[PDB]
Amino acid sequence: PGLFLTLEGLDGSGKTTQARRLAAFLEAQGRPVLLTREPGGGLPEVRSLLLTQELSPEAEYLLFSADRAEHVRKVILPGLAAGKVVISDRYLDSSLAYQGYGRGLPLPWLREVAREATRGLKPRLTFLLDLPPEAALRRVRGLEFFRRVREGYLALARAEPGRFVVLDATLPEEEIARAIQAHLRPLLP
Amino acid sequence: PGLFLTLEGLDGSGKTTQARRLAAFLEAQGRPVLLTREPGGGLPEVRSLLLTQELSPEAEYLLFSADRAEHVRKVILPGLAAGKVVISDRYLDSSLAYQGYGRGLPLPWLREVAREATRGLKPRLTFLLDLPPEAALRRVRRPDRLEGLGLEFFRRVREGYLALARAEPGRFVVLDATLPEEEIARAIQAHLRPLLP
Ligand SMILES: Nc1ncnc2c1ncn2[C@@H]1O[C@H](COP(=O)(O)OP(=O)(O)OP(=O)(O)O)[C@@H](O)[C@H]1O
Ligand SMILES: [Cl-]
Ligand SMILES: [Cl-]
Ligand SMILES: [Cl-]
Ligand SMILES: [Cl-]
Ligand SMILES: [Cl-]
Ligand SMILES: [Mg+2]
Ligand SMILES: [Mg+2]
Ligand SMILES: [Mg+2]
Repeated sequence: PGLFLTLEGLDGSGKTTQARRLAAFLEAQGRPVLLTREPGGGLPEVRSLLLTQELSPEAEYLLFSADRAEHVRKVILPGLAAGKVVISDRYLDSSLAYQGYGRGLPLPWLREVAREATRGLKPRLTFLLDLPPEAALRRVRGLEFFRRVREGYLALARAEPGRFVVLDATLPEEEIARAIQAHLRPLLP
Repeated sequence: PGLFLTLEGLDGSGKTTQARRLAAFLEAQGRPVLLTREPGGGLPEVRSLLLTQELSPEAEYLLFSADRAEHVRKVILPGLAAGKVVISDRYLDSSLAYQGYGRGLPLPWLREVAREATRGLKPRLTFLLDLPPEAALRRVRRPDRLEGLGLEFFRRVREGYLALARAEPGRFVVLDATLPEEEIARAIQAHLRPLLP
């Protein structure tokens, strides 16, 4: 039993908003739900090292992967074992987009590290809230970096189009929330 | 038991090619398959009746519905009951796009008629092979039932499909039909991986 779902996208794309909308929707149907996030979901103390004095991208990813390893084993898998819909605000795909396409780290190395960290656990669906960097920076707070990240997410979507549900994040919140519920309707329970 | 899949788009979009390709893939993996199509899957002779002097759109839809009524009861539902993957080249969305948005018949009437014709049966997934109608028209000639229709007809049909996709985004899997044939076959395969099983 259980159903693992993730929300993905740039900063200010609406991940947390749609994650909370989905949680409350499933909760209103009386379904068990575990809303979680990355980083912090497995090892909460890793979030302090995110805001650390000029941390290298390789070390940053390995901290993410340590947290994600603990997140999978002690929170997500038990949640799935208990029949919950586990929704994670960010997952592996965040690291692949930001570290791989954004910062430039080799993808085979990232996937090699992730293979044992994640225990092979892929989301059943991943909802990619896609919008341009210019719109993303207006929502949340160089644009060349976020352009590579955006293209990375689409490259990952192109590689796994069954898993990735690509949605226009500039659409209204209701229209996006209604669409996410439509993609999940047949998967429940 | 069973899994009901449909493919949609303009003729020349590649939905026929991909429908045939999907069936061979499932046959190759030892999965029972029923490849079918509309118009003709229920009542073959309806294809001939669609070529009539100056057939009205109301009669035309009702011929499609009579055909589809029989297609659901005689072919699809028996197929699904037996555990088969039923692949239909065109289903109800074709009538909605071509006779609704194209010819201009009211959508509420079409959906009310379809409710008993289809027995409420919706496919688990519908693969829409989307492309511009100018691109579709250049690839293959239109079927004889659609003879003497301008570019603006097929634009309304193209946009009608996309409107249906917005209303049912879970069911519809919209694909770019200007991509390579292998890439579209790979994408259709990937969407069906967790459903087959
Ligand atoms: N569909 C929408 N249309 C317009 N604005 C939206 C929409 N969805 C969310 N927002 C707004 O955009 C901002 C970003 O939302 P949210 O924090 O959920 O994105 P996020 O991806 O979680 O950001 P971060 O990655 O920084 O945590 C918020 O102020 C929110 O109100
Ligand atoms: Cl996939
Ligand atoms: Cl075709
Ligand atoms: Cl339908
Ligand atoms: Cl072309
Ligand atoms: Cl839907
Ligand atoms: Mg957030
Ligand atoms: Mg990372
Ligand atoms: Mg789609």
